[PDB]
Amino acid sequence: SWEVGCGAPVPLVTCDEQSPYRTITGDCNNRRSPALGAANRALARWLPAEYEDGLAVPFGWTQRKTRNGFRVPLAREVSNKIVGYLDEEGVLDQNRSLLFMQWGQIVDHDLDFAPETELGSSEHSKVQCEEYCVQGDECFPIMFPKNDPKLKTQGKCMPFFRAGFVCPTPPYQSLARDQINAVTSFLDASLVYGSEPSLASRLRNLSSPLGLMAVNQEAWDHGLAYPPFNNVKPSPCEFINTTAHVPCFQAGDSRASEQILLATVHTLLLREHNRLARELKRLNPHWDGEMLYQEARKILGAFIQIITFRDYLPIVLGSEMQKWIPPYQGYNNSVDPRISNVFTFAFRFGHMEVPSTVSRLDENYQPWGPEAELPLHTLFFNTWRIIKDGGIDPLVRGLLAKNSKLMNQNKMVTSELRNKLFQPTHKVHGFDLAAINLQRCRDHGMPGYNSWRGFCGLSQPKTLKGLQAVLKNKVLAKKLLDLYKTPDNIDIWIGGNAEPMVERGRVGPLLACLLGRQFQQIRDGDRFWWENPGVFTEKQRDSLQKVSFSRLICDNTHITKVPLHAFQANNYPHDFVDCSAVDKLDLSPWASREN
Ligand code: HEM
Ligand SMILES: *[C@@H]1O[C@H](CO)[C@@H](O[C@@H]2O[C@H](CO)[C@@H](O[C@@H]3O[C@H](CO)[C@@H](O)[C@H](O)[C@@H]3O)[C@H](O)[C@H]2NC(C)=O)[C@H](O)[C@H]1NC(C)=O
Ligand SMILES: *[C@@H]1O[C@H](CO)[C@@H](O[C@@H]2O[C@H](CO)[C@@H](O[C@H]3O[C@H](CO)[C@@H](O)[C@H](O)[C@@H]3O)[C@H](O)[C@H]2NC(C)=O)[C@H](O)[C@H]1NC(C)=O
Ligand SMILES: *[C@@H]1O[C@H](CO)[C@@H](O[C@@H]2O[C@H](CO)[C@@H](O[C@H]3O[C@H](CO)[C@@H](O)[C@H](O)[C@@H]3O)[C@H](O)[C@H]2NC(C)=O)[C@H](O)[C@H]1NC(C)=O
Ligand SMILES: *[C@@H]1O[C@H](CO)[C@@H](O[C@@H]2O[C@H](CO)[C@@H](O)[C@H](O)[C@H]2NC(C)=O)[C@H](O)[C@H]1NC(C)=O
Ligand SMILES: [C-]#N
Ligand SMILES: [Ca+2]
Repeated sequence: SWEVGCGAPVPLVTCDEQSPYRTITGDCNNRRSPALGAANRALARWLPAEYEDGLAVPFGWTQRKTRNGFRVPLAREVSNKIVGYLDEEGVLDQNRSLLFMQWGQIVDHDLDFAPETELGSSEHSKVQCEEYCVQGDECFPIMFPKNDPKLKTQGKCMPFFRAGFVCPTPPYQSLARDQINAVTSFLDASLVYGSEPSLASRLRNLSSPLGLMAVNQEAWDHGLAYPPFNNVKPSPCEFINTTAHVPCFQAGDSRASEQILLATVHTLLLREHNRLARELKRLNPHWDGEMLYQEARKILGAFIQIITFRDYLPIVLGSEMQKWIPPYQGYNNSVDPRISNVFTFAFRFGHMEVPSTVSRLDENYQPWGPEAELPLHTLFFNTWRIIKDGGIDPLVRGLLAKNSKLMNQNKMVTSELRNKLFQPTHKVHGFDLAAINLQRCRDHGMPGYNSWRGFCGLSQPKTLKGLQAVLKNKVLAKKLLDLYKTPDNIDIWIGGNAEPMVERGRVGPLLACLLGRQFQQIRDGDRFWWENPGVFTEKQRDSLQKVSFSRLICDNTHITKVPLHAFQANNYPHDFVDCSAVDKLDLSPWASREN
């Protein structure tokens, strides 16, 4: 190998060596190798990268270099033929709430973020990219196929910028391109607290010695807190309604305001820190602000870990759950906690669970107002609909009482995401999440379908007949092969999402393997995992074993009626109990007695 340690924005310091608290940047978790699982280091590679030139050029770039003897199909054309649909009826998951979709995004956001290439302050590369569709350095456009309706109304392409990478950001030399993971690999509530030391601090309320996160001073939700507004200008959130002037929320992760529902759960999570922190001060008046912030943070992260492994995954992974994530046996420091490149695509199965509309519901779970149900595309970077239109309570009720979208081979991604997506950089609601994903697999140098199937010890189909057998679907196998010419060339995101679901789960065998592996690792390789002896006392684990998203809603909103099991589909009122029937989190084991 080469350069066993390139170095970018990699920040400050070394290990306090005997500290009970995680670091913000994720350093110092693993003792032999401190930077393992830290922020803005390279995404790991479970398989060697596959570029057109085996270094950094994407497949599909040079529009005459094949991939295994054949041209790769335009990303947007796969989108038009495989991924799209029109009829929104019958599309809802009969046994998953909207919350199931939404939690996956929160988990995702905690684990991985590959930023796009900036170099774009007082610049005209973006011009050459947006206006003239010129493939360039970082400009890797998504061209419109023949007779694409967006040709007549939008342009010749969608702008798309290549991901950031390790050594510098001025590009082409020495090794194979690795993309950066700007967040911590551990499931450590980093989307709440930040992954960089500076932001983590701007996010804190340092005026009082109470250990609270900072809250919004312009606006309130019936006495309950909101995230502070980001004041960076211009703002995507101001743009979608300049008459309302409501900026984006400012949280631990940059993408917090990407859509009304994500911002909602971010608020919920911010409110829980503050609750915990003033609760921990009651039991322990002697504790200073740093200890409050820290002890709060630590419990919140365990909560994320608990909700995610106890309730989330067993219903994503299905019967494959035990195969890939067997019972915890303790911290193992040989295990690589880093997030792999292919995971950042494997976890995008969520994009196909996103439904076309969002609802607000009153205290009886009935439509809340004249426009209770809104098209999803009007809610990207939309914080005015929270601050200036009813608060989070109506949205939270929707999360519990509505269904997610079910992954359908004939109905893959809704048109709200497939044609009408909004991007912060640009001005139109005209982007394509499905095209963008496929273009990104290429950008990140993803190996193909069969190569990942092989990685997970699965049959590698070579012919139509064999692809039909894997996909249990003659027509999708045909459509897939007319475009790719061979299964070896099938991009991973779509390949893995076309497969039939595993019994009692929401992803197929390949994805269950890819997600299974990663989650198993981020668990076993985390020294601060909640079940690791010595991180929490027996009394604290026993008590944390009782948390549930249902209680989180009770203690942080004015929703008084919630389901016991929030992730599955629940009907009102049969399935909703009063908040008093929901176990509390008992904070007594945190009471620190002096002498
Ligand atoms: C309406 C809801 C959602 C919207 C509007 C949305 C939008 C987006 C956008 C614009 C990107 C950037 C893609 C790129 O430039 O490469 C993205 C990436 C991504 N999405 Fe989503 N998304 C949504 C829900 C979800 C859900 C529910 C999940 C998972 C369960 C998910 C998983 C991911 C992942 C893993 C990435 C890449 C993260 C990384 O860079 O490491 N998304 N999404
Ligand atoms: C941009 O945001 C503003 C909100 O700041 C939106 O204007 C709002 O429009 C609605 C009706 O179109 C107004 O509600 C009306 O009044 C009462 C509500 O108390 C209701 O009984 C009526 O039936 C009616 O719906 C709302 O007050 C108004 N807000 C203000 C203060 O102007 C506007 O819709 C947004 N525009 C865009 C471009 O989306
Ligand atoms: C909708 O999804 C629900 C969430 O998975 C699901 O509830 C699940 O029900 C099964 C019942 O078989 C439980 O599985 C366990 O059942 C017994 C224990 O009583 C054992 O013999 C089994 O080996 C197994 O461990 C799950 O615990 C339960 N899942 C959760 C997380 O609550 C519903 O069945 C689904 N509803 C419909 C109508 O399909
Ligand atoms: C940092 O923490 C501070 C202490 O908790 C907090 O100060 C508190 O702010 C609230 C609201 O600004 C004030 O309480 C009341 O103010 C008016 C009455 O003047 C009422 O209308 C409100 O409903 C509210 O109850 C408190 O006076 C104040 N507490 C203390 C001890 O000074 C800050 O808000 C926090 N700063 C940030 C940026 O989050
Ligand atoms: C920690 O996890 C590692 C990595 O999975 C395990 O190491 C295995 O150990 C065996 C010998 O006991 C080797 O043959 C393998 O190379 C390792 N497995 C693989 C495929 O990596 C180990 O089981 C774990 N250690 C403890 C103490 O639990
Ligand atoms: C994810 N967005
Ligand atoms: Ca994290």
